[PDB]
Amino acid sequence: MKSTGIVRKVDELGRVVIPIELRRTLGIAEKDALEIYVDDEKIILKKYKPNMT
Amino acid sequence: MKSTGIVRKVDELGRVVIPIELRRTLGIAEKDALEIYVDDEKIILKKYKPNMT
Repeated sequence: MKSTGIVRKVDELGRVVIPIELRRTLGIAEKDALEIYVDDEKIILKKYKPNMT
Repeated sequence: MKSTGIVRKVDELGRVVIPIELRRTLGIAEKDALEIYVDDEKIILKKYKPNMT
């Protein structure tokens, strides 16, 4: 499990329903955060750094 | 406008609220679709191909 090549809708408020399977791949969650970047034209979602002090 | 290095929550249903600004950058919308992939450990959101026959 990795790249799916799978499209999703951005829902309504601007939240893209990132499939549970994918966020399972990165081991993120809904209450989790994603550190988003963009490579010129494309979006890069990393999982938020789980650094809790 | 491009990479922000900006984190967002995955909401509740599994939809990450991708900031309006970012989707403003890639020319997407909330009714739009995003062709999501993953590079080993990270998520890659491209905007869905606007090819409408």
